[PDB]
Amino acid sequence: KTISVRVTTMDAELEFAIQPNTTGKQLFDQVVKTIGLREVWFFGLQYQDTKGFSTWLKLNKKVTAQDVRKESPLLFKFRAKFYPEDVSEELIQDITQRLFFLQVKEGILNDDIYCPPETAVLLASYAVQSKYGDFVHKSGYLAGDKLLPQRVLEQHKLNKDQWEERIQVWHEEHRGMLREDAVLEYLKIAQDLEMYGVNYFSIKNKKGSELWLGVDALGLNIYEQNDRLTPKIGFPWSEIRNISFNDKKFVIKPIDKKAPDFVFYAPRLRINKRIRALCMGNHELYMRRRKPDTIEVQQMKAQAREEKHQKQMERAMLENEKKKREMAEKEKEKIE
Repeated sequence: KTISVRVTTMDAELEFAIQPNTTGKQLFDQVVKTIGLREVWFFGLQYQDTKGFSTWLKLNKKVTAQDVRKESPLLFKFRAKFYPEDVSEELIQDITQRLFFLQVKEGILNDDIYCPPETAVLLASYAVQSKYGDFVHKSGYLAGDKLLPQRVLEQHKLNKDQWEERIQVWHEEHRGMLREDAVLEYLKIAQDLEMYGVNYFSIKNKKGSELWLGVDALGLNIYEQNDRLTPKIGFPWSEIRNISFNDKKFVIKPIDKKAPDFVFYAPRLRINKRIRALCMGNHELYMRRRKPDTIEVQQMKAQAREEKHQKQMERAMLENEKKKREMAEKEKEKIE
């Protein structure tokens, strides 16, 4: 009757049972409802199709109707398909910031997002303040954690302990900072990386030259094969009139009627379709951002501002009572 389904978020292993007629939308809604997520626009469910490829689940189509790998349970990954332009301004809920922080942290540690050594150490200390809190405390406490990318550890011949000492220094500066604030500070720094939130695809021009295509929140970018940090030519969403898609081929059409069209090719149709989905999705988010916030969004932001300010003042009063009780304790004891 039912199909057992596993849905792994960055920090949850959710088990569900779908009906044979369950749509991807029904499954998605249950996932976000269970984790208590409102900002769904950035997210989607990934799966390995029977051919071995990473695929986004189509929500307006039965889960059973797609090329879901024939295993028990069905394995899906809940992850962020789209990135914001600014984490501070667009990642309102703590659940959203934590799920983006863990996915970005994963990408940094796997060498997928280039991060320089000094920045990697700074990032690691924020991950530490979030896990370990304030910090007697502990010695060799960071030995069992994955804290830096492998190219950082490779390039720098620092023994394991020297890295933890270098991060421990940064971790002691952080003392006082909330776990929630460490998560936002990680995202603030991580979002300035060149590879952050960029979807790379291997393309060829009309000549047949091998290039890279980046699809990000602010537009499109063309990279040389030997360099994915610096785009050779960039296309902001504000300058793209449209992108024409036709079987492995895509044409970036400019808003400047004097500017030329740009023709590129995907090696397979799977890749071209993937490009179109991320182009359409990112430009729609971009469109939303140019138009002022929904009253729903303005209120959600105000709600979060009220909650954070209440927590800040609640903590400021506990600290003030510590000084008052201590002050009275000394005022009484002086007597004799």
